[PDB]
Amino acid sequence: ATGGTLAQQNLVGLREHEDAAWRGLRQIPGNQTRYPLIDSFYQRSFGTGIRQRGGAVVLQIKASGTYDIPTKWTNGGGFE
Amino acid sequence: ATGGTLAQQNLVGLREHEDAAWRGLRQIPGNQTRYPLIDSFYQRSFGTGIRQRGGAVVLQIKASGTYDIPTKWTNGGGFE
Amino acid sequence: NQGGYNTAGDIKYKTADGVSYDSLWNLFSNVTDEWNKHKSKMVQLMTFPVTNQTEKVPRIGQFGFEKASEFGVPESKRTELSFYQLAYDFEDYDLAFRYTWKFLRDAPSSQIKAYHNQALQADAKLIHRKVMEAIFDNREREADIEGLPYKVYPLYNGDNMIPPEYNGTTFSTGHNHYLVSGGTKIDSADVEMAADHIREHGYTEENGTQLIAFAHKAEIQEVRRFRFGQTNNNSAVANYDFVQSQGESPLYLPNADGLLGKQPQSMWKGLRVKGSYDDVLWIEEPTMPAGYVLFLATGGTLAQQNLVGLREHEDAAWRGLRQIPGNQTRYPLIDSFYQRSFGTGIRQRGGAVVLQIKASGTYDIPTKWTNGGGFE
Repeated sequence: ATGGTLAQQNLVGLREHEDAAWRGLRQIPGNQTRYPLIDSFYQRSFGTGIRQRGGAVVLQIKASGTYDIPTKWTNGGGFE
Repeated sequence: ATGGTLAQQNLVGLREHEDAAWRGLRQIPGNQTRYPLIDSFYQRSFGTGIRQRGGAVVLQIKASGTYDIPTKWTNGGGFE
Repeated sequence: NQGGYNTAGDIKYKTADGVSYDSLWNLFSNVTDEWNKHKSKMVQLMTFPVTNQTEKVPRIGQFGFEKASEFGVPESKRTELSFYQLAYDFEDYDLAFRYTWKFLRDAPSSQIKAYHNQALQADAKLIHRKVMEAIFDNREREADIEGLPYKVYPLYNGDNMIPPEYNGTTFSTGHNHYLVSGGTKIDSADVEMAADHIREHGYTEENGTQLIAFAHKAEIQEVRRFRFGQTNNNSAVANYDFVQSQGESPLYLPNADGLLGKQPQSMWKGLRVKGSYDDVLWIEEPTMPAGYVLFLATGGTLAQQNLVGLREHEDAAWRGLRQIPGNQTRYPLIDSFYQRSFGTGIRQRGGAVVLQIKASGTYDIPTKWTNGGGFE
């Protein structure tokens, strides 16, 4: 669904940290520093849930039986 | 014993370090930093001895046998 | 009581000797009542208006250093917090004044004003009873506040609260402040036991408190006979002696070895003091039932706040005694209501002790202050 009186906001909510110091994609300076090894880190922290549980429908095209979670979108099955 | 000619200074000497940069309670910056782990240290250095070896007496009230050091003030263990 | 509609036929005009009843009712229309002033003063000194706080937050753990090294690093240190709260009861009470159109035409205005003055005195009796049964009824009460259940408390009553440790003395579950004397007449061991049951929780004279005992004449007349090293009731021997207040009837000092106690001043908190035994002040309290003594801590560090919390409604439009206009009006029948709502609970569960003088068995709640019993 989209627009009109119900769908003034979309299906999935994105949650981010309460503090502006912890929102966004951030660089952390690493902990081996100069010689012989160097590192640095990127971090992002966020999460997801659905508000409008009736505002969208997933249809699977198969002949019979139970619904399958797509392996590429199983939670914990991978990242990026 | 206190005051008078012979006990004009207190019983126990506190030896702090020769350099002011090493006297007093100090904070050391630690060696885990930012991520994932953080630490810091507090450091104090001193020691103790007696000059006036006759300026005090310790009496223990017990029925027989040798003197016992109090457990709370035995040098071999504990720091409080 | 007497009740129902006021009617023509209840109106008296003159006595057989010709005195008007309007003049008789005009004695009662505006006078304050000395007994209900006393009951109001007992509420004033025994209660506080409820405000919201934690109980005393338990102290954190303490650290210790480690002997250093030139290669290693030291071990890490940590602590944690905790806190809790207590709650207070609440209830609604109301009276009615129903009349007929003939009664309001014919009755003297002094009778209506007397009925209003009596409603204000019915309120004083209600608040006093409800404060005193908060102390003397040794049972825990449930309350619902904003739809959630809560427990509201008497003094320590043999329940599963453990009093906090004081100066290295640790209490068990089953701690109690509703004590039975184990004898038909009070003795100095009962008085010393009861005052020490308070003073083990703090509340001591070194912390700047005063203890007060409120008692009936039948027990004060025993206590004022305690003299140092002499036998009392039940074969107890007194460890102090009773010292009269400076305002009492004169007394000869018994010995060159003078009385073991300081002389009390005439009054405490505007109440007259009989004297002191141990360091507690004894007050002849006319409201007190016969077989009972209330010991109470006051002042110092720990008892700046009175024993019983009064909770009134959260909105100012519902606080105080109120008149509600009523729903029979003008003719033929007239009705009007008084309403008050409040409740009570104890925060300082160790700040007082109730001692009952009986030979054996468990504590009995005084009938006049059993929680379900009435409204006076």
